[PDB]
Amino acid sequence: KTFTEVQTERLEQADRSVLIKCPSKLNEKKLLQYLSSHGKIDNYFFFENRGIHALIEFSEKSSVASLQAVTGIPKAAEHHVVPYKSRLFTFTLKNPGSQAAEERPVKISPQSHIPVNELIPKLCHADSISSQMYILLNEYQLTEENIKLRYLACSLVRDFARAYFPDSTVKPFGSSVNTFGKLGCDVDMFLDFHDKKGPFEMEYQMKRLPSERLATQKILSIIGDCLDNFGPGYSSVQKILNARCPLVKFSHQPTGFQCDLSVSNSIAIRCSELLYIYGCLDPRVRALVFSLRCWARVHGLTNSVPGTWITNFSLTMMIMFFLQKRSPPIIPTLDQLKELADEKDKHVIGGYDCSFVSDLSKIKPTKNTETLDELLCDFFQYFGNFDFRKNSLNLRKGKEVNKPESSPLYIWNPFEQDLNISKNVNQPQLEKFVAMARESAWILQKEDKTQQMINKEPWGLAAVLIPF
Amino acid sequence: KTFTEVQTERLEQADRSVLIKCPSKLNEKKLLQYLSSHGKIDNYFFFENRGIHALIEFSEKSSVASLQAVTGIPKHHVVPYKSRLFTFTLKNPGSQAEERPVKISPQSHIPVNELIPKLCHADSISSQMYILLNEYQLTEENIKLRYLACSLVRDFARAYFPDSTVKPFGSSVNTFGKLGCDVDMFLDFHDKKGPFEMEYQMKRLPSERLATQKILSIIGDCLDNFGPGYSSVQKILNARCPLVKFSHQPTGFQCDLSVSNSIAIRCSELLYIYGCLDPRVRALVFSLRCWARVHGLTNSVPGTWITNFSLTMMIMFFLQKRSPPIIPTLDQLKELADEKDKHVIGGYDCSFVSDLSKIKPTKNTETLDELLCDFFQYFGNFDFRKNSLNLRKGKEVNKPESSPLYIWNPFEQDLNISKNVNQPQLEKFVAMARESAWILQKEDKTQQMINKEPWGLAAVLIPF
Ligand SMILES: O=c1ccn([C@@H]2O[C@H](COP(=O)(O)OP(=O)(O)OP(=O)(O)O)[C@@H](O)[C@H]2O)c(=O)[nH]1
Ligand SMILES: O=c1ccn([C@@H]2O[C@H](COP(=O)(O)OP(=O)(O)OP(=O)(O)O)[C@@H](O)[C@H]2O)c(=O)[nH]1
Ligand SMILES: [Mg+2]
Ligand SMILES: [Mg+2]
Repeated sequence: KTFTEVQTERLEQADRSVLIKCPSKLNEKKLLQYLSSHGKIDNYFFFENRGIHALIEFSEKSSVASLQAVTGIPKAAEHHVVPYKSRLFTFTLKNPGSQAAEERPVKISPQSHIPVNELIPKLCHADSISSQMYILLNEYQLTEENIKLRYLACSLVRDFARAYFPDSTVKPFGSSVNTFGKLGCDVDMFLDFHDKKGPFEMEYQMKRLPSERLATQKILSIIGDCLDNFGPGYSSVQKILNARCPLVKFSHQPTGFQCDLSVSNSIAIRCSELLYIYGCLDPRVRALVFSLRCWARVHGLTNSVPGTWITNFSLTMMIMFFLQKRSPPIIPTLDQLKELADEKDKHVIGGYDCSFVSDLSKIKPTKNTETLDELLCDFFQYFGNFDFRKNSLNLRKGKEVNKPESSPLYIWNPFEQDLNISKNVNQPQLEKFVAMARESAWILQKEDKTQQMINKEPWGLAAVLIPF
Repeated sequence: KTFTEVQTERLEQADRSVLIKCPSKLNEKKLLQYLSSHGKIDNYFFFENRGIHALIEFSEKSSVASLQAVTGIPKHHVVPYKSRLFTFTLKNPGSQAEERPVKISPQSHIPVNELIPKLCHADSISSQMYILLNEYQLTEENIKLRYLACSLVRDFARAYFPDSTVKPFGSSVNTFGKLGCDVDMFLDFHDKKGPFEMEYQMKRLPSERLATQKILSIIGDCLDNFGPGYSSVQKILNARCPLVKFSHQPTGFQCDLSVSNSIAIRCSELLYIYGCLDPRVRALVFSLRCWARVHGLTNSVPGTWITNFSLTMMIMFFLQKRSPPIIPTLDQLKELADEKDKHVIGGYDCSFVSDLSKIKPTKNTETLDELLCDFFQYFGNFDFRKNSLNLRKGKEVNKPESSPLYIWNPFEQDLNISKNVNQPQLEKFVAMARESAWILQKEDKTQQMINKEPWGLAAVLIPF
């Protein structure tokens, strides 16, 4: 199960999946027994989002065609609609009178996490700090159902682009696939659209595309407008084509996701695969990232809108660096992963060698056994006393090194020669992070966990996940 | 055959047709013998438009697939939309010449100044009008090219809208088209045991109009940026009938794309019938169109000018009023209809016969000589301030409203098709018609021929 194998398997599954707006009065078996007539169904689930929807995953892609064959355009408004046919259906009854089977309630797969205030109680009633972080992890991480929904969303966007770029794919990256995603996070999408004889050389006549950026802007502008007007479920479609990386933001109502669509950047795909590996190598890695993300949000260190704030990605890279520096390391360095690679795993982008192992079995398991109790406090202790003015984080080496340039917080981009991934960060925001980390370390170091439990007060992870 | 039967036959032929940009050095037999390997070829011809192109029409649609199978994408590259526009180059350009010249089917008419000589050398006026008709009317080749253009836009629209069809209307199919006229295209939308009624989830836009505007806006942009051969794409979505204008470079056609309007399809079929009923009808329209252009009565850009369509409707009215009529009234055609020909649109009954055989042939035998002069005589002395043209009744009637020139729209309750026309332009038309009548009535045709001067139709197709 390499990252790339998973992507391909997840996309092929989304390829043969549909969404169905269910009627208020729903008989599960009737619906499935009926749908089974178009072909076998591998998976399905239901979820709540302005009424009940169902994701159905067929075994054959031919089943989707078969279902579409018997699907019609709304009769009452056959002239007041844009007749774009997708895989978003609505299932009403021929004879509403002839409902003829018992009505069971249906199971709702949740697509959002419980809010922070509900979580704090669950954390206090835990036993140790280690358990607290696993509760939080369990409460926040992506479920199987949610993952399928994210891949489906990509597949629906792909179908628009394939109109004129048949070979195109739309693939998710970032949180949605790097194992560090939490429920409610955006779906980041990459559009990837570049993928006998005779006495004549016969060629199709085809319109030539502009220069990369200009092509990107036009392709995304048109896809943006299609989502807007061919819909049906897309709203709040914001074009941000003048950004460094041209972008389209939108909301997808059937699934409920906030989505960001841009043209493929092969570097960002490697970062996502890298984090996947680190995520898959040890469960403490994930448990630690989820807790420290939440911590950063709680104290206002991270924001949703860009600026001088530390970004979740940068913060995630610090956590990886920190884990590279343990005795013994919990995860390997990127150079260690490069040297475990072969010719099959060779990727070279923009000159620089972005190669590393894809098979996890070839990585030797860590000997480290530090508990999350120690690791959380040490994270705060470590970066609370890290000399940021003099040192930078190199994830290739796994070492503190001299800064290539005067910048408050320098984190070496592992896939681009001299690039600081946290270049946005100013001195004030860095100092506020350091102060928060120091306070967090102090609280954990000098608290009575038993006496706080007895008093029904916050303790451990819960004590650091509330304002100071 | 009926107008609808023809459309279907013409579209099916376009369905299994391709365009090929030929190489400069062209061997006809090699190309066809090769292409024949993919299947039998019913028709083909060549034409000039920034180099030589060829329309090839296969007998089987499978031949197009077979040809596409052996076709490649050209070696910031290209939008990989595969259509039926090909480029055949030579593998080895050097070891060729191969050099035998090819026949070019013309896609534009000879200009007015070249035509005047041909008209003077004719015998009668009747022949003049048939020369002009022959020189200007659409050829078979051109028709096929127009239907092909629609078929490609259909293929382009079917990317997002699989069920779509695109069909030409107006000049291109009503029999009154002349070479070089635009291709008007209509985009149309036409295509168990289970207990559920299953329907697509789609946004309900308030009006047909808003849907139309959005569909055409997106298709317009696609043609602009992804469409092969399409350029000069103008969006005119705020017009009465939302519209996208564009130029198609392989064929050379100026095209106008809009959403199907069932009224405009009926007008096209109506004019088809009148065109098919008698050759004098066409001969008369083509000459009077050209006459109107020559004296600046019609313009390409809209305004207060009389439009070719309005002018065509006057000519139809005039022919309804002959003794005996050359063509029937629309009410006569309605009453020859049956349940099969029943069309009711927007409340109003737009029904009429589609089978031409059920119309009794005209007994009229007036020559074009008489008919041309009479047209000018009739409308030269028509009282436009008091009367209006009703093509349903075939009668002069009182005007529903104060408008210089009122021509009743035959398919819509109180609508004047020539409402744009002001008093000055109407008066200039009347004056020109009167002068034209005077010239034809009081000229010596023999003495003008002897003197090598303009006479008859030629005398009225030059400025006064
Ligand atoms: O400086 C950067 C920032 C971001 N990226 C790449 O762009 C991706 C998108 O940036 P995000 O910050 O959205 O990543 P994310 O989805 O993992 O985090 P959250 O939304 O949960 O906050 C990141 O996952 C990273 O791979 C860079 O390569 N360099
Ligand atoms: O008042 C009008 C005007 C136009 N129409 C409808 O719009 C169609 C296209 O409008 P055009 O005026 O372009 O007709 P055309 O293409 O046959 O004429 P040329 O461009 O060759 O001069 C016409 O064929 C008619 O059916 C109306 O129904 N009513
Ligand atoms: Mg994001
Ligand atoms: Mg036209």
